[PDB]
Amino acid sequence: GTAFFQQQQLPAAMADTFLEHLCLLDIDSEPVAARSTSIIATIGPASRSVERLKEMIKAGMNIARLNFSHGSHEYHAESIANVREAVESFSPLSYRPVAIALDTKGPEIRTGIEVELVKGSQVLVTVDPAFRTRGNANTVWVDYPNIVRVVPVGGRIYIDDGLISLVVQKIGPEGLVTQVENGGVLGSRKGVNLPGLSEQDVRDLRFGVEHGVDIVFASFVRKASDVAAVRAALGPEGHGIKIISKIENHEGVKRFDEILEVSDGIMVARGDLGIEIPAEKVFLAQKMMIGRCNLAGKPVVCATQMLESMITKPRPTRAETSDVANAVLDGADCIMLSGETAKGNFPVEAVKMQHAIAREAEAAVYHRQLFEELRRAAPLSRDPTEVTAIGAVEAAFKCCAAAIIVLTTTGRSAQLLSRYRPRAAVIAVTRSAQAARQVHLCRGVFPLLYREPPEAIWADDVDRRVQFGIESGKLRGFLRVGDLVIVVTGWRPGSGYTNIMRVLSIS
Amino acid sequence: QQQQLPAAMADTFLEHLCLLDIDSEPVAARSTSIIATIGPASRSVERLKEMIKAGMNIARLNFSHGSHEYHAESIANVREAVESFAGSPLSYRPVAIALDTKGPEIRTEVELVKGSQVLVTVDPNANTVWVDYPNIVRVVPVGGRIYIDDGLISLVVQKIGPEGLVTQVENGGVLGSRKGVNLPGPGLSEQDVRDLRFGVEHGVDIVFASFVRKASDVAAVRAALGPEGHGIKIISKIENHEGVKRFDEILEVSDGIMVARGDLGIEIPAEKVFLAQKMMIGRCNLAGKPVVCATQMLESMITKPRPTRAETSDVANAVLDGADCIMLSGETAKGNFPVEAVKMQHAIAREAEAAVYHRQLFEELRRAAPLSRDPTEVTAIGAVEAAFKCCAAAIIVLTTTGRSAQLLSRYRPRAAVIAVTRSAQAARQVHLCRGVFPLLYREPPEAIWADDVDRRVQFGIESGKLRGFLRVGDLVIVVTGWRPGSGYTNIMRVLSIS
Amino acid sequence: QQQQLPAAMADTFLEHLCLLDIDSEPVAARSTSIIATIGPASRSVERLKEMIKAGMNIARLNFSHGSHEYHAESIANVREAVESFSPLSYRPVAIALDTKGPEIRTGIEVELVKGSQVLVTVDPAFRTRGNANTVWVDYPNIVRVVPVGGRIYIDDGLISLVVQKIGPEGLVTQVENGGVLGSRKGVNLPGAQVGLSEQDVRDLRFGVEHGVDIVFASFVRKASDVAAVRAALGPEGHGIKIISKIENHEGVKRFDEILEVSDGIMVARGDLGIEIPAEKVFLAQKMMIGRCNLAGKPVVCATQMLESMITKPRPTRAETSDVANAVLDGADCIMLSGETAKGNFPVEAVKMQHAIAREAEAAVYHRQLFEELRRAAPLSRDPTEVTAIGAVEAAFKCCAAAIIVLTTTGRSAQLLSRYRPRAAVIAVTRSAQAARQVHLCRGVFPLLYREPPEAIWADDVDRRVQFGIESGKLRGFLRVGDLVIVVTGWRPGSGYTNIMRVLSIS
Amino acid sequence: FQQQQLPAAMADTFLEHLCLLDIDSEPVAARSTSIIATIGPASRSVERLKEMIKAGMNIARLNFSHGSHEYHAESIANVREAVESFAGSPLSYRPVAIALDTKGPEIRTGIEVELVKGSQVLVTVDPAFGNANTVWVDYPNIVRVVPVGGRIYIDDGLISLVVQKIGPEGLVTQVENGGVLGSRKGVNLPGAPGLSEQDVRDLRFGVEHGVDIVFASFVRKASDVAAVRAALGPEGHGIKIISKIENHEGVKRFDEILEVSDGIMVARGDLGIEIPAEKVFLAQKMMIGRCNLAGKPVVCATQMLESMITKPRPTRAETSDVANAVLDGADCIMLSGETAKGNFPVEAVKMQHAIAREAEAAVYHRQLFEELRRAAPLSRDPTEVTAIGAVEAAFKCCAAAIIVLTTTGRSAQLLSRYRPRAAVIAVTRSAQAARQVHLCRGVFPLLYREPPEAIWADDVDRRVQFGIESGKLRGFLRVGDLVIVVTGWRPGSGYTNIMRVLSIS
Ligand SMILES: O=P(O)(O)OC[C@H]1O[C@](O)(COP(=O)(O)O)[C@@H](O)[C@@H]1O
Ligand SMILES: [Mn+2]
Ligand SMILES: [Mn+2]
Ligand SMILES: [Mn+2]
Ligand SMILES: [Mn+2]
Ligand code: NA
Ligand code: NA
Ligand code: NA
Ligand code: NA
Repeated sequence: GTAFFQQQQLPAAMADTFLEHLCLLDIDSEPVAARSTSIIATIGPASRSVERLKEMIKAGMNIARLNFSHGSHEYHAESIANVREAVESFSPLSYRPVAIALDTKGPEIRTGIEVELVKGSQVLVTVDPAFRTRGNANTVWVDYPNIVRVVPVGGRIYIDDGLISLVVQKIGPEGLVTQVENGGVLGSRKGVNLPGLSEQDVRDLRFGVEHGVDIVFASFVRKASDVAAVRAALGPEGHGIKIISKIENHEGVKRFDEILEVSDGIMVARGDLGIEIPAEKVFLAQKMMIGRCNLAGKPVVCATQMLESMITKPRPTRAETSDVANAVLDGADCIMLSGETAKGNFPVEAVKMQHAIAREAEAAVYHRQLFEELRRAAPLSRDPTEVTAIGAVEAAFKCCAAAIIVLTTTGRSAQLLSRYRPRAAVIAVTRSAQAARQVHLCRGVFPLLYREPPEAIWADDVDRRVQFGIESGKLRGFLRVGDLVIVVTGWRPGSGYTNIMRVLSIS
Repeated sequence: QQQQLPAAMADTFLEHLCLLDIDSEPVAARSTSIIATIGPASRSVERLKEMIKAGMNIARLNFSHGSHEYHAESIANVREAVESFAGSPLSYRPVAIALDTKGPEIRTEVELVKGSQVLVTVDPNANTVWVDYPNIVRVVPVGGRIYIDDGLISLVVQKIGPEGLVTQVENGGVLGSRKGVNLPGPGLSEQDVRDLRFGVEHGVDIVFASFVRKASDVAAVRAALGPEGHGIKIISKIENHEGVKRFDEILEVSDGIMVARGDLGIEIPAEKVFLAQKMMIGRCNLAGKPVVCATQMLESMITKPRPTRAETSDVANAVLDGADCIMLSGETAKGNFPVEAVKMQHAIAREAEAAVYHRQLFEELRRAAPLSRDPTEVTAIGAVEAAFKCCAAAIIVLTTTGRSAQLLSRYRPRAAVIAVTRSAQAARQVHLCRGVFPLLYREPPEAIWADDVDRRVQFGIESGKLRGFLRVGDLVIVVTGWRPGSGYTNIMRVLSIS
Repeated sequence: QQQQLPAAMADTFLEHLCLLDIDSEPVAARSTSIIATIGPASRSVERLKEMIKAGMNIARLNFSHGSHEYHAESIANVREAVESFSPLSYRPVAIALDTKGPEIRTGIEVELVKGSQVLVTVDPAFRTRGNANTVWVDYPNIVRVVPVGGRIYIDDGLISLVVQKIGPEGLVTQVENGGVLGSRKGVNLPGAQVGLSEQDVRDLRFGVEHGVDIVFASFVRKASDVAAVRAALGPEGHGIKIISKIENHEGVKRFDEILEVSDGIMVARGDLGIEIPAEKVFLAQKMMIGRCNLAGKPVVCATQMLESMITKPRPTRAETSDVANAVLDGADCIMLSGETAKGNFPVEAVKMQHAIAREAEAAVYHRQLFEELRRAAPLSRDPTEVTAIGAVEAAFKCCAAAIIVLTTTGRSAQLLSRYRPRAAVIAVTRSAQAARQVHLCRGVFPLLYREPPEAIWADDVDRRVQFGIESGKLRGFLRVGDLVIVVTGWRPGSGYTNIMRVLSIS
Repeated sequence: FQQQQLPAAMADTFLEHLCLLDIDSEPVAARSTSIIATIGPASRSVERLKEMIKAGMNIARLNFSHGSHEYHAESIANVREAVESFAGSPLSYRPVAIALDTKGPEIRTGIEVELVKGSQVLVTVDPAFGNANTVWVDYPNIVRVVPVGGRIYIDDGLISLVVQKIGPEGLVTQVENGGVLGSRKGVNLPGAPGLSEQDVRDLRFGVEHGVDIVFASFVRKASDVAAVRAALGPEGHGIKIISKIENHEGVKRFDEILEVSDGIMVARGDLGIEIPAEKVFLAQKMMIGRCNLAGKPVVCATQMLESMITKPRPTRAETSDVANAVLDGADCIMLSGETAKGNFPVEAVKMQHAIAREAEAAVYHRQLFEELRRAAPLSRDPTEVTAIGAVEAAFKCCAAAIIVLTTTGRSAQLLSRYRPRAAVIAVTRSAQAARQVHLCRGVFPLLYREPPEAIWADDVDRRVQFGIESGKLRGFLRVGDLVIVVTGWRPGSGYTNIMRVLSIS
């Protein structure tokens, strides 16, 4: 009725230009739709307990990230065990699948085993076994022997989240002769940057296969062959696992297209990326990479220091809420929390804060422009799933459908709806517990795991799943009596046959 | 690429025009309907057969001339010609029959000399003209204007007496018998009401209502057609300044509109007609109601076997403006080349359809159509979106009344809208809508409704193959509904032709 | 609320159409030039004065007919008409020579019956012997270039023969499309294969001799056809503008290489609509006008625009539509042939084109047009181009009544016209020829300045701008309180335009 | 010339634009978004302010929440001394504006305890006053203007109490959000005052000390702006008033505020406590949008590079925040604690410079100019007319700059509102206008100091030559560049009507 069009930034939605849309953004216009941008929370000592995990799932965590940079196999087995128990130990219309993503250690370089490194200073960078625990104000040892044969004269070396810098002078036989460009206090075992896949990563990828992880975040992907190395390490048993390539450096930005082509998705890994390229350029790489993923219809994750101050403070800064909103307006499928959930004092509040901001920012999306641009740049398709998806999203915009309900075996039919960014929630009904977890990578897909064995008559089994979609949607607040819904199905069983879109009112 | 596809991809309208290619052949079936007017040149069954094969979709009966008996013969001859093709149900072409009302006509070789004196009289030569409108002598003041014969002659009153209007010939010419008079400076006539009842009793599909000036003119036509005539479509003829200015209230209550350019271009300056034409076409596109462009489109083809460069341009531009239907009057009613004229409108329309800039046109119509909770409208835009995504050869829709097909048509898909119906009247009537190709299905209902649905879809596909719309490997979008009876369309499916 | 301003501020093209208003009166001066063909109906000095008043801007001499002496007389009458009209009101009229070209004609009324046999003969002894079964053509090699099965069109494409055999006597044909055949009718051989004839060269040099402004060059198929015309004009004809007539398939397909070397284009629809299918002509027209608009070169739409006005005092609905749509397509000039050369209403035809063009100009959707022109022209470091676009934008922003430009060659005015300002472009020039020639560009109103140069160049510049203003006011273009944009340059001589100024009229 | 994100500039759609953004495309344009640095202990000394000016600071902010008039007088003199130390090179001198930021309706607490979540705490206004159970505040009428339950926020809104009861003791509350609490902290009462006598004495002090700009705190409606104007007096008529939008009413009444203000500050600190923190980006993008539309300067403020208070490099969210404020359309970006009190005030200015220059190059002009063009009304003002014509000319030829003469700043401001890519080099004899035009994105003021030439046209030309010469010295312009030059037909403000296209020799 009349109150409906005041909500979800609908006045700004029907503006005729982007600028007019911005002018019409309204802080009194409340979000209505379910929050659609998935939240990845990193597990660590602040978030390992089963009862804390349950608080985090209630708060809106959709994907748990296991950081293999730190912790033994046994430690990660216990984190996985806890997430499973939290998820299971909540009615099938209420159940929320949580994905498990393993994030590889990758090609880490660490310094040896506090000292002021002074800006005038003459630092030696040695790679000697012998100086491994001899770190002081003038010697940093590293765990990476080829560093001496790889950064020449001039040539800069970063230490500790890029906070300390060194420029090489001579290469004498004791190590690299540097001077401090940027000085500071240095602790032990800090990360080194120098603006394929290791034996540890392979053992970890195999461990993630043994434990059934849903997604791998692959570190430092530079080229297509890096993704193939991961796929090969996962092996035959790991064919179902999604590979999200982490773009962390210059080469991975430049070879982006070839990387996206062979990946399931992308992470903008802003931590390393902001040291490997100038900090002030990261937002260009982020925007470009999100836009190219949106175009390709493949999930993209924005990561790193999004709500960083909430490690120690219960409220985020103005820059942090902005960064989260802007990641969503950029077009990110997923937003991520690292220290904020792994080790901080406010892990649950950090999740609720990304949820609240993401909901606001999704309602602010200018669909009029975004849909037209997605459409007028996607190529023609003779694939019935794609053709149905675009017809289904169009139909939902025409009637302000509360949802599109899609049956899916692998997630693909839901993924192709998601790529057009409907305002309608995509309620994906599947039998596959793994597909249900994995579809959390796609903005606006709300997975529902259907547990019944098949009706004798296939068409009846289809109807029964669509009803389950409807009943879950109601229970969850997605749908009310009188809503229109778009229902997307196929003409026969099995993956790949989606070809039907139907307009239904909810009774 | 064929069908002007490289011009279709352009990023601006201006780039689109620059890419138009005279070698890019039309591939699509011709989608703008052709209305031909019946008369001595196009009335015999043998001639009408040739008209139908040349592409005539709507036969216009001009009630300005001809007795009822004459029009009954015209209707029967059209039906005999049309029915002669019924023995091949997958090829049969429904033809609508439109009754075009006489209207408020005023009617009068001799020379009218410029500057000479002419008495206009209604009292029961070069210097005196009689007219069948008695009240003319009291409704034209000094020095109001009297146009005569397609507005080619004009007089200006100087005096009013009981012998009638003393005028001066301002624009002179040669005057024959019983020519049209316009007085740009009545109701629904009594003859019109009798003609409307004739129309109902003879099962006409469409009425073209003359000189519609406001909404209550439309209501009087509906009232005259009566309860028996509820299913007849009313197309309002916009013929004068008042009809232009009251256009929105007229279109609101009408099934659609005719740009009646002959009277319009005497009633307003001839140089303003294209403005009225383009505005009314645009508004009718927006409203999703059929619009007809009429009058003098291929005029010289009355006597010449090929048209002038301006007539081919006028036809092409009427299509590019957005017209659902184009019309031929004296070109088929009385000329020497009625079949060649139909063929010529067919050929031009096909070229101009391919030239349509859908990219912008779809975006505009989509952006301006209001949100809708009606599942037929929702499914229509979804299907037309889908058709564009995969370059579908057709959209097959089942329809009882034509509505589901009209709602597809308003978005101007490039795919043909193949409308499968059991209603013979709906199949005739749907020719009002650009790009709808009606198929009349004659089989009694299958025992199981879902089978009955599928058989009609198959019938759509198999008619489409036979008619050259569809080949193996094409994609089509099928639009149906969830239960029997009109108003339940809600389903769109993507199907490959085998 | 005048000049379709409400439809001009629409957000989309379709909304713009929807708001077009027959009550909204044109206020701007009519910008699309009118080219009238000279003939027996329009040759008199009295008649020509009537036509210039009615709006004729360019007189076309049809070299398909009439001797040099006859054309010399036509030229003389146009000049005398123009001169026999007070410098603030003087109207230049260009003279365009339209070449005969590679015309094929029959010999010196009779009927050809569908299905009869007609010999087509090139035997000189048969020239005067045409009848129901015999047509002579002035093209001896026709026998070598139409194979059996090949088609020969006659009389504006109305009659059609198909060759059935070839012998000593000529082409034995069957009448495919019959009709009534007179004398000396045009013949088209669209199936066939074959530059500048000896006649066209004599005609062009006569053009140079009599100071014609513009050549309309027939059947241009390729860039070398334009070079042959420029060469034939020679040393003395360097200043003459060449408008290439696109009249057949090859001229359409080779259009871009033709435009690149031409001063502009004529869409010559008569032959074009025989040489390619009549139903495709509008596609060629709209493409060629669109491409001319993008390149900033003038384009003429021609032939049968108001054909019925040869014998009737008012045009058909199709004809008014065709004139309005040519303007809306982007034509710089529109044209009349038989309607002024031979018809009974030549003054009326000119008045009708003026009336329709003014209405159609006010219906131009400048919002989309200017953006698309802008966003597809390419970057330019030329100061005249940069100033032109700055000046047109400034005109739109304040609904200026005019852009007054000083121009030696016309170029600064042409680069303004290409952005289709709503504002009149009032072009002040000392060059009488440039003043004529710039009628080829839509919306340029040339004023010929006749006073010798002031001692001080800045004062000379300002006096020409004042003359621009006072003429503009006397002619109804400018009112007290109007804004105008004034475009000048930093030093004398062509090529140095670089300054735009915003001025109030008092 | 595929530098400055030029290949992304050529894209047909905004989405294609993002896709073509290239980390290898170097900015070439001078940085156009002005940087406001707050003065305080870390950035107050003459030698430090010289480094700040060299790093890019364009406007020094005096924060009147803290410090005596003596303090601020010294801050003003120090800035002038640092700025005038570069005056002996008039072809390179950088004018620096001084903005006085008012205290406003500040509530502070008493004179480091910790407030336990769910414990009871009395808020008191009894003169004879704290600790874990008692917080004193300097706003007597608080006890009267917060009903049960109603929320009290303390310390950048990190602590919150909910009132259960009102007694003569004051407000007995329960700690809703607990936290560690120190001396004299900011208090906010969302949904509860006038311009204060302190603020009036402060405005008069700013007038007497020639400040360029006032940032007026908590503007809630048009009459709040009239009150500032009245308090500046006749002597302060040329000071620019920048309204700070800091609460819900200010957002809702934004239009009547903008109408009477010289421009706007998105004062994110208070705004993000007064309305839900998650809604601030909506108010930010709306207010910037509307200020772009109106052609009036807008400032994004607060916590933009917060962590640089203590770290030499910012977080990934801070650099994104700066870049996005520029992309949103901000004329100026601000540093507060980062320069007033942090350990890296010069690095923080350098970082905002570096990020702004990148973000400026990524602006999608093709869309933004079209939108700004199509939405600006028709105008018969020759200055407006000439401005849009100069900006379209500058795009046609990728002009290196537009050089404009201006007395008040206005002709430069009307070029800046179309967001040219060309730098707007504004030559003026007015030292205050030269300072003030830093409020407008992409205006580089040049202060001209020579007496007028006898012949005015010569004087005009000489100032244009000086625009060029500074442009060349400063790296804006090279031999062969094209420039658009905007001048007027007579002396005195308001007659700009001429645009010329010139080659640089
Ligand atoms: O931007 P403002 O304040 O209107 O100033 C523009 C003024 O500057 C000038 O270019 C020079 O004026 P002065 O010679 O008075 O400085 C004028 O022609 C013009 O009106
Ligand atoms: Mn990393
Ligand atoms: Mn009529
Ligand atoms: Mn010709
Ligand atoms: Mn504040
Ligand atoms: Na990791
Ligand atoms: Na009739
Ligand atoms: Na000729
Ligand atoms: Na302050």
